[PDB]
Amino acid sequence: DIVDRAKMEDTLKRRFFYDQAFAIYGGVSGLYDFGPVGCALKNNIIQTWRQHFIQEEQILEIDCTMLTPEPVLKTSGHVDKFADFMVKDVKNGECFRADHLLKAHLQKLMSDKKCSVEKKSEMESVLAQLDNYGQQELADLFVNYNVKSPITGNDLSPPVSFNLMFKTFIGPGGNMPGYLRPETAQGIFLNFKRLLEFNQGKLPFAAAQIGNSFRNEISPRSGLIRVREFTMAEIEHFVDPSEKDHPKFQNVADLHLYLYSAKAQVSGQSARKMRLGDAVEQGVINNTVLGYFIGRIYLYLTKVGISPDKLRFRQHMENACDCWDAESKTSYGWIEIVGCADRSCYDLSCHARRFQKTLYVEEVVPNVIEPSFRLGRIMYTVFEHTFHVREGDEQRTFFSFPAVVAPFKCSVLPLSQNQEFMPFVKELSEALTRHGVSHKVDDSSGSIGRRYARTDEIGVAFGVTIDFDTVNKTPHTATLRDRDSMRQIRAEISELPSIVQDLANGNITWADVEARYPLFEG
Amino acid sequence: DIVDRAKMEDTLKRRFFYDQAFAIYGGVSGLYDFGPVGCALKNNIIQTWRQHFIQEEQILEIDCTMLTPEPVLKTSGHVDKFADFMVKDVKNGECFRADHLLKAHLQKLMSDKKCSVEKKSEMESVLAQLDNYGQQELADLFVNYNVKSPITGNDLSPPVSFNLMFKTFIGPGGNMPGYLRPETAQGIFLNFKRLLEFNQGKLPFAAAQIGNSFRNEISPRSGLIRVREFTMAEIEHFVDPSEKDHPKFQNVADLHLYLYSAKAQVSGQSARKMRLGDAVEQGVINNTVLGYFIGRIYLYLTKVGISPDKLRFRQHMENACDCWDAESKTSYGWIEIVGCADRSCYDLSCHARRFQKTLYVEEVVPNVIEPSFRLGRIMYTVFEHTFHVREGDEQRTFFSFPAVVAPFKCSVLPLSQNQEFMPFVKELSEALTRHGVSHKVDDSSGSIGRRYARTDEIGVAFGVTIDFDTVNKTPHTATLRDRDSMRQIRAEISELPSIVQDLANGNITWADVEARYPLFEG
Ligand SMILES: [Cl-]
Ligand SMILES: [Cl-]
Repeated sequence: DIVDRAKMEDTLKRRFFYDQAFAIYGGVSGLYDFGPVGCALKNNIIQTWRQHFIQEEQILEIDCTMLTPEPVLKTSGHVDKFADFMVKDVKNGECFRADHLLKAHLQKLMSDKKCSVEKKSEMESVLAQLDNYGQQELADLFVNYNVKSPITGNDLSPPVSFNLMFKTFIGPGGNMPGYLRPETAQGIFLNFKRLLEFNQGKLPFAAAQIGNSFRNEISPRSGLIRVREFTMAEIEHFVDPSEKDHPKFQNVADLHLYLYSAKAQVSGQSARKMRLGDAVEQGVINNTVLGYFIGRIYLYLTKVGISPDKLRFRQHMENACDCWDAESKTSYGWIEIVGCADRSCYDLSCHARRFQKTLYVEEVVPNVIEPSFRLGRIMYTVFEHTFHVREGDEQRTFFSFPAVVAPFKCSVLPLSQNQEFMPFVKELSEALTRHGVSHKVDDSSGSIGRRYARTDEIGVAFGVTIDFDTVNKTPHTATLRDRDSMRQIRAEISELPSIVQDLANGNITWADVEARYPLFEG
Repeated sequence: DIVDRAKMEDTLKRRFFYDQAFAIYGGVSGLYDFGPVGCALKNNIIQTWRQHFIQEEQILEIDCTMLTPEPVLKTSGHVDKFADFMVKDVKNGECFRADHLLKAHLQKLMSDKKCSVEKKSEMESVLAQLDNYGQQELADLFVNYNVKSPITGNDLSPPVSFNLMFKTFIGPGGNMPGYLRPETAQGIFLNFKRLLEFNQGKLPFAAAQIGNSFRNEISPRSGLIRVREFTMAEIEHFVDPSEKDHPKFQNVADLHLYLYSAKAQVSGQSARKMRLGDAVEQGVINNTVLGYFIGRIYLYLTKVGISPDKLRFRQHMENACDCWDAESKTSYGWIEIVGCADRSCYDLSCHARRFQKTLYVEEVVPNVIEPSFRLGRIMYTVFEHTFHVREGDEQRTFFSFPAVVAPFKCSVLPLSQNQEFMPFVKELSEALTRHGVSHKVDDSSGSIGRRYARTDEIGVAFGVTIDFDTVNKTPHTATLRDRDSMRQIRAEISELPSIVQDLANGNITWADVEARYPLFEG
């Protein structure tokens, strides 16, 4: 199935990729701190994103505030940037997510069988409408299914709407009640005119922003999946409805990805692998502008370490907007990691009322494709998809991060610290920085095998061990180790920077290296 | 004196470096949005910082949340992370900063002269104690100087303490009242043990965090100086009080910087330029650990574009902690851009109660040096110190950003878009990326001189113009222009990437280039 997450989490906590925020205070749900190793990974993911989108598409980056006054979020959704129905408990006051309790409790009596078959079908009919039940309706369903507090046990209260925005006051007194932005896309809209003027009024242009957003979750209890603070990457691509073709679609048309259309969901079909070019041809994917980004998102996700076999794109379906969500399969099931919405009528129209004056005195209300990246979930998906366990009964752990994402690409290992290795270590380190390869000198105590096990544990792609022979014999050669296979070669210490650079940047494979340079074993 | 800021601000707004947040709503004070050009600059500043500190000192980066519960900030300062005295107005309710009104009003009657000389001395005696007057005391001073609302005009209310933290509720209901972090340093303290364990319990180690902090200012009205949301870079360097020597101090001991000690302030002396090595020797700067960071901060600030002649380091003085603040001179006067505090008794002690077990069963309470960077103010300081005006009565504008900080380093200018230049433009762009030089192809309409004026306006360091001769004559050569001097050369289009790389990275000077490659003029 998925992954031994109990092991993975232990390694993630022990090596301090990330951990519970304010742990020495009991901790806060939905809040996490990222350690040195987690930051390196996060920064690499974000940097890879900047190269994949901002640099590639000439996107106009923006940096807006997280503090937003009330009036601004009233023209978007003081209700629907999001409010979840919340049921309280008339003692023990504990709050719950309505959709969650009803669903879980339905699955309880849905599978408890002195029960009926006609009830199964009834509860299925209800589950297929959960997300779209209004308030009353839901309250009735709570009473009609006798839903009580899961962990015992008192009766429940009519599900009331609960806004997921963090309230605050921007200033002295209380005349400017503000909100912590629940999403980054809105800041871009408010800046459409300045962005348009910056692009000289021309019209295909993309605007992006990488920052934190806040969602006041009722009861987050699923690790990095449901969190209250998270880093998000947003793109707002603006197109003239007339020219709905992307000139660069042919670069992606040939990809094969799993598509899970709305119609495939209505009629209980399965996710279907499909050529992206065919997808647009067959009409399952509306246009090539939407198609291009879907393929670029696919390329980015697989590049960062997500498995293609556990990656799908789900179109939603009457639950306005043509959205395809990049979903990854984890131990929590299929989670939405990247949203990509095609939108005719959008949220700039509400805000500003902007338009672009395409020549001849015509005001154009541009269509908008907005790919939104859940960076933390993307990061967590990499953990699960990349985590492996080695053979021995000292069941050792390692992450198979792509070199472009791993905390650092190379680890130099000199034998027990001697004034002897230093000049060689220093030269390797300096030469390694000159080829743009990240590294950390291992000044750690233990066997040469135990030290590599530690670096494997955090996913370091490569390793160079410097021994006495390296210092004292005259082709000065050290050994290069591959993380995944654990296989080693013996190359000249002055060429190593070049071949590690060529391995990180997929210019050559390990097989290529083992074909040019001698093998090594202990 | 300083700078024609009225002009600078116009250019900063017109080119959209940054602008007022929510402008189309009346705007919010202390909140600003950074445009495409501003982001490029900001990202470059931050990246230069990561290289200058994190990479150079092997600092352990961390990523903590901005949401902090009440109890955590109660062990730091529910009063003194900061509360400013605020005076309200018994009609027109307008709120004011007490320290501000009193000072401004004192300077009013301090310089209004049917007045006395003995009053001058009295008001000076008061001004030299402003920051340290308690609440009553201050209320009396308000009455005793008959301080009324500046912009008319009703009587004022006793100055009450006003916490500058943004209040919020982390969760459903209201049992976990939280705060938006006013500073980044605290998150590092709470993670001292995990950071210590990550450093294997050894003890000199530095921990850093780059993120946003929030300060609910009463009435911000000084551009990017006093803001409510800002990006901050924090370093927490932990040292054993026994080994208070930095092995790398000799790399900085030879710098010459202006030092403004506490004793020089008490006895109205002037800021004094001084060799950093001498400074530690003469005892003005306590130790070399503090000294090293002061010099590293100086190096960073000048590297990013701040003028050495308008940069000083001010030690404060009974207003616990040995702090030196990097201050820059602007049109607003001397502003604190980087704080650097040497602290014996710190804020981990309050939080956790951590310690490091230096061998032999001794628990060490480590001293902490914490350089904190106000990135936005640093950025603004660069604007003022770097902004210039060219000669002609079409008074043209340009920013002299260092190449390492400028939005992008190079601008390629082909003559009016022709299928002719494209292959040369494409090759230059691709070759330019291969040498790690940022660039943007100018697809703009206008004269070849007007187009460069536009790129100069945003501070682009270099420019390469491709003309017909470049395409049709057989040493294919284009012209390279220097931003500052406007001088040009004519080099082979395939060598240009190398020499632009060598100019950006201060490997060679423009004079060197003009000594190897032919000159050009129109
Ligand atoms: Cl996320
Ligand atoms: Cl700042």
